[PDB]
Amino acid sequence: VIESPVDVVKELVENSLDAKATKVEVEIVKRLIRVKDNGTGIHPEDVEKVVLYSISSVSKFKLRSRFFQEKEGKEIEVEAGNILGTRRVGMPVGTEVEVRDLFFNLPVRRKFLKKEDTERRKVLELIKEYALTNPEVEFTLFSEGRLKKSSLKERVEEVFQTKTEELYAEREGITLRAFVSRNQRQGKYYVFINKRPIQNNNLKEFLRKVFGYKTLVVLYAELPPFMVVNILKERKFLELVRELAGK
Ligand code: NA
Ligand code: NA
Repeated sequence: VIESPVDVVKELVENSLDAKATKVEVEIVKRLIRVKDNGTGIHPEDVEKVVLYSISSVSKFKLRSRFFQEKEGKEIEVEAGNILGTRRVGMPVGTEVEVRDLFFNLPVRRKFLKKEDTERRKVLELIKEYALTNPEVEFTLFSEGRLKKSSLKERVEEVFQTKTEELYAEREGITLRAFVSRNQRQGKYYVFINKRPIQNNNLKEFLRKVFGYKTLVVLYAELPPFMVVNILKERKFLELVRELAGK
């Protein structure tokens, strides 16, 4: 399930969000993964139990959590799934997790790990997907320096460092919004159907044709009862995408 550091930060950030956090701070060094949390935190009683929620606790793992109605907070150090110890720790309400030397104990899986720059790009892409999906949540990413963005509405412009034209179209159940910037050096086409990102190549080429190439297109779709690769009732969706590319 883990296989690489982007899957670690994915599990930890997903947990942070389920914990109702409005601020997520991710740090990587290429090896440390650290996810700091704004959320409800974990009862001291439950910290051991949740360390055996989080497995990926088998690589050199440390977690501290303070529950929002508790005043202390609790830290547990485990190594390759073996608890090394615990201590009570002063800290703000929330959760911090440090992963540190992923697959130190499993050399063959450690040798599956890519170049450090590749893993850095996978993490960066994941964090910007979470940001583009959650405008109301602050996100921060530390690689060596700082990546940083706050509560917003159009954070598309912050993420992609460009101004954008906003387009809106709605028909039957389908609601979709686009953010487009036409001068780009390279075209980049991002699609989110509901909150889930869609990597489909055919759809991206349809956006290349309908909004033109060498353009940034960020598409947000909302539909109620559909599948998710994913299927829907396609013709009306696609001619809606054409319709709002007609501004
Ligand atoms: Na958590
Ligand atoms: Na400890």
